[PDB]
Amino acid sequence: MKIKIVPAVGGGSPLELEVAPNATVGAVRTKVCAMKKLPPDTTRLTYKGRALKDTETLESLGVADGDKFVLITRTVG
Repeated sequence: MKIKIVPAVGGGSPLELEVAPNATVGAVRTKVCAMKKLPPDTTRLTYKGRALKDTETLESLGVADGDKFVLITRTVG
């Protein structure tokens, strides 16, 4: 049960963390964002070319061990 999220911070670096996609989208996105110390207010997540959030679980859409999610962050303030 491992997931790899690569932040799109202009040449950013991928980070490995332990999260469950069968729990909540916002929970996972917030967990990875915090680990990288990024702005949660202006942050999005894309999986399989699709944006999830209220979906809660990802198993219904197809959960896999060792998947990869894309983390985006905008510059604001």
